[PDB]
Amino acid sequence: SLQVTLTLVCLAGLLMLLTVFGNVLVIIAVFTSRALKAPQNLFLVSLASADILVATLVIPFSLANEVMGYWYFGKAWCEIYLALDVLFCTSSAWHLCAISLDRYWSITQAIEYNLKRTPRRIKAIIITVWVISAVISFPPLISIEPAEPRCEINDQKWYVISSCIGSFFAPCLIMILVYVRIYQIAKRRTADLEDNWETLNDNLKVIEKADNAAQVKDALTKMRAAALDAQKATPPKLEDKSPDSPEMKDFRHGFDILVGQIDDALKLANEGKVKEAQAAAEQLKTTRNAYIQKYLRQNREKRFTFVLAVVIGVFVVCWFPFFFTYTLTAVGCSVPRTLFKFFFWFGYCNSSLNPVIYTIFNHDFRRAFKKILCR
Ligand SMILES: CCS(=O)(=O)N1CCC[C@@H]2CN3CCc4cc(OC)ccc4[C@@H]3C[C@@H]21
Repeated sequence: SLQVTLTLVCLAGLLMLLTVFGNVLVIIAVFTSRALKAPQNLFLVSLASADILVATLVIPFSLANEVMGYWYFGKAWCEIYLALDVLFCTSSAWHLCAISLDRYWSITQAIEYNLKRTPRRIKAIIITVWVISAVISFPPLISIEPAEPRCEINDQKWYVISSCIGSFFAPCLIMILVYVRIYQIAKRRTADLEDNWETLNDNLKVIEKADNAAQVKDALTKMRAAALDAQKATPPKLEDKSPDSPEMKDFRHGFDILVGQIDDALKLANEGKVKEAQAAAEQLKTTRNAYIQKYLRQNREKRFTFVLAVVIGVFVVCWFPFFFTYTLTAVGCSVPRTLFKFFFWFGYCNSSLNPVIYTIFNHDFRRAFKKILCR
């Protein structure tokens, strides 16, 4: 059917190998670590097990129907083929939605939800998501469309809408509405410390380009107020630490040292020694960066929620134009055949793009993959 064929099937086999290899590496990395992975990561193996299931049981049949024609072998072929092909996409979307709800509840109610985060509760959520995904994916007896039954799903004007908002749109909307609240909560929690940090930076730049003792003295006084205010804050890395913790003591003592160096710089500035005060300002800038800047980072939980956020973003980016045009055809809109094919082709390669996100943005997953590969 195509001018060249071996190139496309080698491409698809390359894609299937990447999906299987990456997702089975994720599953092994999650299950083999000695208390390094939590039950809240059980969803990551279900989403991974779905990606493997979509690489060995979904994309090869579509590849064959694309090159050799839609030669489905039996009516049960298109039946289970379209059923599992929609089930895996629906289960992936609802798994991402349940993950976003898991992060939201773990943030809002730490102690309470941590007590209800048992592996039994997580396994029950996974089974429930799989069950409701199989229910939503199952159509009301309108299966497809047995001599030459091309695996082309039915396109009812009022079934396309139900299936799309039941699989993609509702989970994506809910998970987006969840992560925007996660983003707002994080920024509201770090706003005051970021304000004090930006005040310290602006007054340091003022002293950098200052030319008289009045400017540097004023900036140092405002820095003293900013440093004392930031000292009473809780940095993002130490968000779950005690006041007697050595890092919290180091954070407090670091701003104590910064205030002391500001007092010394003010003693220099009041004597008219502008250049000496500016040099002391550069020294306390380095001291502040060396003492505090490591605590401005997020903890492991916040970094992983960001990783799951960009995973949701990749999932939406891969599947949105497909559902968008597939819904547009229901209300009377024209789309090219090759373009309409490549739109869900972007959704297929999401299964292989999912494991590599962990290697890019996470250090534990990348270390576990390196450990499995090296030894
Ligand atoms: C040519 C008819 S098709 O275009 O329908 N073709 C049938 C074979 C499988 C192909 C890829 N799968 C990806 C998952 C998916 C989910 C849907 O709702 C969630 C709806 C369709 C599909 C498509 C159908 C597509």
